[PDB]
Amino acid sequence: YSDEVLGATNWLKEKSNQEVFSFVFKNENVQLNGKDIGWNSYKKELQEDELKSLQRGAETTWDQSEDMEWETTVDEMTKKQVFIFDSLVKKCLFEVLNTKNIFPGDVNWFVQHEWGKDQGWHCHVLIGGKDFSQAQGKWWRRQLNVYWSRWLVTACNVQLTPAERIKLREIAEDNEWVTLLTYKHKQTKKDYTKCVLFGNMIAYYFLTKKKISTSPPRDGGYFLSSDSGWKTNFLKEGERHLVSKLYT
Ligand code: NI
Repeated sequence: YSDEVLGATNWLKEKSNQEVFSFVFKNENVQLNGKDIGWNSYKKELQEDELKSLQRGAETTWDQSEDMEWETTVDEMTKKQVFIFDSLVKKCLFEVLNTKNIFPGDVNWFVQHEWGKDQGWHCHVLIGGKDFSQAQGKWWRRQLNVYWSRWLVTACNVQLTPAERIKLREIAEDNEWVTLLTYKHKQTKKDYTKCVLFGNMIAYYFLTKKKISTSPPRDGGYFLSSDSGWKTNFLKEGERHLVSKLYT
């Protein structure tokens, strides 16, 4: 019952029923003119001050949440790419918040990097607050995908021609490398944005995942999480499970 675990549990419980959007930031493998662009081909560290600061936050979140009771053998390249994606995902969120003149402190958000059995690396984002309503979900997804595709092309470490960069930009947009949770539907039929409950989804689902400690990553595992209150960021896996247990 550390203050950190209690603090995280209370913070989430107060937001148990706050409706939020659910997004997934991802990428897909691309081959352009024989050039392979994989999930970890975005390793430029761009020298923009905010991005640098966000990347440092991801690094230290990893460092503080690392359990040294057990060894960790995640590839260095994998960690680096995840830290970079953490900074880029957040840059996208903050850019759209700016478009809407939304004060960051009026927003609840949660970010979790994972490795899916089929898709590999992806990043879940829950985000909402008083300035958010369900009808705005589609606009948010479209705007986030604009900034996501723009930053990915800037961060790509593969030498690309201008034609290739433009092609990559359009692929990341057209194939929706930012997805929005909707209710299940038919292809022809309308899709409706499906808001989720912030505290509940975090405590009962995202905090139940197993920590990735190897390369290749365990299917379904998580790398790294963070939130707008810096509450879950530094928690070790065992601490995360204690939060779920106390939340109930
Ligand atoms: Ni996932």
